[PDB]
Amino acid sequence: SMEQVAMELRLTELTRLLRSVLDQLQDKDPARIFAQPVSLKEVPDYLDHIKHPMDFATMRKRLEAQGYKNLHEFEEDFDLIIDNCMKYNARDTVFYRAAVRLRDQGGVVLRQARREVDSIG
Ligand code: NA
Repeated sequence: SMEQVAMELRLTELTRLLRSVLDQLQDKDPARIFAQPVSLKEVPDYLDHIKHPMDFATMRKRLEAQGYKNLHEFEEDFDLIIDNCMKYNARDTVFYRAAVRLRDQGGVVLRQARREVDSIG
C-alpha cells in the first residue's frame, strides 16, 4: 500500500536525523570512552553490575537496521550509556566525569533534535 510506503519513508527520514544526532553526540566523546562495548574479557564482573550495556557502536547497528521508531527510543539508549558508566565507576574517576560531560553536552543536541522531530513530524 501507499500508506505503508509513506510510513517507511518517515522511518527513513527519522533514521537520517538520528544518524546526524549520533555523529554529533559521538563528537563530544573524542577519547572514545563510549565508542565500543565494555569487554567482558576485561571488566569480567561487568555483567553482575550492569544489566543492559550500551555503547555507540551498538546504537549505530540498531540505527542502520532502522531500529529506532522514535526519538524517545534513541534517547533511552543514550541514557543507558551515561547511566551505566555513572553506576559502575566512582565519582572521582575519569570515566564518571566523562559521562557527566557527555550528558551535559548531549542535552544541547537532543533538545534541538526534539524540536526538529516535532516540527518536521
Ligand atoms: Na557507583
